[PDB]
Amino acid sequence: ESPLGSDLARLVRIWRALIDHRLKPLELTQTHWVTLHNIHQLPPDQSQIQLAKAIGIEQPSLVRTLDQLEDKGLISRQTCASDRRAKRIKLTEKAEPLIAEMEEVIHKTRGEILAGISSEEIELLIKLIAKLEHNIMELHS
Amino acid sequence: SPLGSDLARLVRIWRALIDHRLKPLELTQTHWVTLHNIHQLPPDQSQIQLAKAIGIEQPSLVRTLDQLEDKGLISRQTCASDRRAKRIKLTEKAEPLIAEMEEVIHKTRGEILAGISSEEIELLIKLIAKLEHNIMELHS
DNA sequence: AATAACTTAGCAAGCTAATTATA
DNA sequence: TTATAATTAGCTTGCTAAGTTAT
Repeated sequence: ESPLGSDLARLVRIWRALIDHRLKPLELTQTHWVTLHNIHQLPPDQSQIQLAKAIGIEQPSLVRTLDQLEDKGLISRQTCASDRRAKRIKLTEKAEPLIAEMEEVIHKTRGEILAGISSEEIELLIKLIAKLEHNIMELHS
Repeated sequence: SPLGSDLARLVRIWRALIDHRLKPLELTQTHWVTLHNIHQLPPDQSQIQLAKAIGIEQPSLVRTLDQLEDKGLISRQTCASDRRAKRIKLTEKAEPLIAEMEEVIHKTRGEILAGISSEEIELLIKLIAKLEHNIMELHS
């Protein structure tokens, strides 16, 4: 038969290794990219919880990442006036310079990774991924 | 489309699931993958061989073996030809857990792949191998 | 002297449970 | 009271770099 579960596992692992590598010259990690990509793509002034839910990671995972970005002056936490419990995640000015460059390395690489795949074979793949994630999300209950 | 993170998230929950469906066997997905692989290779593998098979660095495999060894599920015997290496062999206590195990798996693999033409599968499996391919090249 | 197999130590980034402060 | 956002503390299992023994 076919070890598809571990084969995906291994795919993601090396895919990470690659992105991690193509970013090292920017002092960045895949894990940073994913968080930044997501801020720069949501209605500004998100709460962390919102952002977390967007990215698909529990809030603690997101905490560590924000902490790191904050110590590189790439993000800002400001307490939510309406809900003094929450925080507004906003990008800094120092951020847009790293983003342009970044989304390129990515873009560049996304192409290099998807070499030889009909945009249909892609959209299909993308369908199945969402479907698999679907079935699993159900057996959770 | 955020395909890189979407795969990331897929694997993560898929792991969570298998991890769960095994907890009653005291096992982890990570254990399954190592055991599945021994019970599928010419007996008397070196760890390095086994590692290369599984697709993990040798240290990763060290920790896992250590755990299986403290559950008496595997054996390390030093290679006579190369006193540097070790022969990984399953114990007798092992076959009982394996049958049960490969079932939970089998059972679940079916439940996970609900509604996918065996072609859509084989295709998926093609693309996976292809993506892994392109990446493995940009490594050089 | 160099390389190799396994081990060790410690980092990375997910996660769950538990704390703290505010609604 | 009770529940909710952000955090902290600690597990897991991958990694890489450095150590040990044997080739």
